[PDB]
Amino acid sequence: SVLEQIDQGSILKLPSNLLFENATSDAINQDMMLYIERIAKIIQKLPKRVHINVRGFTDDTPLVKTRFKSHYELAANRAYRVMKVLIQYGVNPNQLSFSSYGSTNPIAPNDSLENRMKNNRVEIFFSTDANDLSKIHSILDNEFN
Amino acid sequence: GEGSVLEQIDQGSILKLPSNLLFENATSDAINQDMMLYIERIAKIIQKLPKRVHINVRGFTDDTPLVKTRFKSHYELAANRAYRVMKVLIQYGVNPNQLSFSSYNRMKNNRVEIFFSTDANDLSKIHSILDNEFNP
Repeated sequence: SVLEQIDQGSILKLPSNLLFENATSDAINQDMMLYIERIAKIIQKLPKRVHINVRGFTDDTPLVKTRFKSHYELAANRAYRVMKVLIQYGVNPNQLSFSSYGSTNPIAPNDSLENRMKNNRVEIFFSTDANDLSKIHSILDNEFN
Repeated sequence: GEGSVLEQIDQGSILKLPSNLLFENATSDAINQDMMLYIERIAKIIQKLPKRVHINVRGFTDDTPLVKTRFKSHYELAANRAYRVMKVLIQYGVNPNQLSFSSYNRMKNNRVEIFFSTDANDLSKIHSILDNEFNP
């Protein structure tokens, strides 16, 4: 459950085991509710303008023992589900959204369970829709360019 | 088409102004009739913009070591020329509190670059906050 930063936002990386019973279903676990709740309470502590996008990923594991037809479908539902819980716990739907990246964005080699839980992680990306820099470039455009 | 273009980068807009059009002789930092109106032109935009914008007037120079004048090395010259530019805008409107100057085919190296930006720190604060309630 590492936290990573990039120039455009903060990323909260959570493996499959911390949210679901397995990496190939949208079915959640026991400790789920308490952990998501913790993250929900934290989110609640951010500016009311910060956007929170819940992105889901999957390994490249063949879909058999499950019901889904794409790793995109699988990712969408898991992300959807985590987005719903965040809400059930108080986060504002207006600030939320969910996503799916399928299987083509791994974190590492799917050689060891641990790493495979990473590739089926949920990612909570935080950010905003800053447009000043763009607001400025535009103004200057019309006047000078 | 009377001045220089607007360049844009992820962190702000750039307005490159060749000194060979701003300043009398390359070895100098004296403004002029041709450049005043355009510095006045620029000054109005800075005024129209949301005061949370800042303006850094930054100076650039070639290699030509022209020591014949008072100025010593390249830095002094930029510093000097970036300052003169950053001052005309003050007498033309732009409130002294948004202006900041600095010093860094050669006609494409001798300019006074106007950098439009802000100090947007929201992503920072977001990470500030998340870093706490998580990691060991």
